[PDB]
Amino acid sequence: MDVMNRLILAMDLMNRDDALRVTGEVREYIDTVKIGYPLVLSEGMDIIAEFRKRFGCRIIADFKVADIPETNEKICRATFKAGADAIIVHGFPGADSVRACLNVAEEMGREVFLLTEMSHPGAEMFIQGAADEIARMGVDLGVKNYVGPSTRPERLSRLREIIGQDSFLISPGETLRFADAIIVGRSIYLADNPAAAAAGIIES
Amino acid sequence: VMNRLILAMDLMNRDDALRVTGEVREYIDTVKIGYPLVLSEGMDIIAEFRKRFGCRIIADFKVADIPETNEKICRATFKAGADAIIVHGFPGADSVRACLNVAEEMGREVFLLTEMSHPGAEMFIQGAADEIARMGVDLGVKNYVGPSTRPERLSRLREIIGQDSFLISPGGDPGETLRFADAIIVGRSIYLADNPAAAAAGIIESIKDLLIPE
Ligand SMILES: Nc1ccn([C@@H]2O[C@H](COP(=O)(O)O)[C@@H](O)[C@H]2O)c(=O)n1
Ligand SMILES: Nc1ccn([C@@H]2O[C@H](COP(=O)(O)O)[C@@H](O)[C@H]2O)c(=O)n1
Repeated sequence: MDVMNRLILAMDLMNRDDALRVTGEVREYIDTVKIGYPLVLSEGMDIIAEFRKRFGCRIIADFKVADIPETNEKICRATFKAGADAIIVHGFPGADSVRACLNVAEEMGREVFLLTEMSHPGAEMFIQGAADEIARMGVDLGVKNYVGPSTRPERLSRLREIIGQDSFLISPGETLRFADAIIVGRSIYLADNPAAAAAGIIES
Repeated sequence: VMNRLILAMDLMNRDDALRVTGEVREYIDTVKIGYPLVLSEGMDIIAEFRKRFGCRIIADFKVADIPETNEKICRATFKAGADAIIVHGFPGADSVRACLNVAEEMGREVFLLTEMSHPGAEMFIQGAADEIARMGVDLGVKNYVGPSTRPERLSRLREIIGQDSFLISPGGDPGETLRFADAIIVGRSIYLADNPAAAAAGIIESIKDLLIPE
């Protein structure tokens, strides 16, 4: 439950070469990488084992699983079989959909992160209003890992009060007052010098 | 579209999926595929369905990310050959619009998922269903995918989206479903049948007897 330097690289690139280049350059500073469907749909799910075998990265699949229970189970099993250490799941489809993911994780010895809220434009339409109930639902389903919205620390304070001191929270300095790790993408992966960018961030 | 019947190819092994789809091709030309098959076999399987059978493919990916990422998922998906992609409306208007913009650029289609009917859907989705469908109408969404249960829910959805929108829904069927949906989605009853082709052929006959206007 410990992320190296409390810094997670959000690898949102879709090209294998740039993805691997950047990951290899920041491995002396970061050991946890979050990847999404753009990369895996473009390069194949086998890229996950590549990240792990090549660099020893812990991999969080940010797939925002949001289907019915039976399908969620299949997606999680396929993702864990490919090597993901954790998978991010939506809470809006309800408790049984989340439970299906948690069960595959228990069975396979992996982890599920519950997405409690989103902060992009439009998230205020339906997600914002359900966020507190979704976080509380997570606590009651035994969820121990949460992903918070890209927002000001004040709001993470509220989420932290709901999930408790023992849960693990990750979110896109002040943020680290409430989150266990911060997620950084572009400022690192588009940098001409990814290593220097990561090293600078860790300076805090 | 062909025969108002869409095949839900939910099997995870490449062999059976390709086999079954090929056997029913005479009656069905539109197939819906989800993440399990794609993540296990690769996105290349989409081009395979299209190149080999001339199938129209609907990627049931229920896209639910932020606008920028939704754009990339859609682009990756249409590039692989999908004719349309299913997108969640709960994340909001901007996330749905990002998908519509990529579909517009590439000449493809977006299907908005407005509600679900599985256990737990009542916690947050059910209460937002009508508002999400109306959001779709406001965004100019023209294709919708309905829930799997309760035809009383289809009549409501049809009422909100209007007669000019296209609606596909899982399954007194097929008659019951086609009273509101333009096409029915059928999976197990076809792909688990001993003679898939026979199952599809049968279903198509029933639909023929309905004499559905427009
Ligand atoms: N509006 C936004 C933008 C980005 N993010 C998250 O932050 C991560 C990294 O973002 P950056 O590339 O902008 O640093 C993304 O992968 C995404 O999960 C978010 O949660 N909301
Ligand atoms: N419980 C279920 C079962 C199936 N379905 C939908 O109906 C499609 C085909 O279902 P059948 O196999 O039951 O005909 C599935 O691919 C899925 O999208 C659902 O929404 N809820």
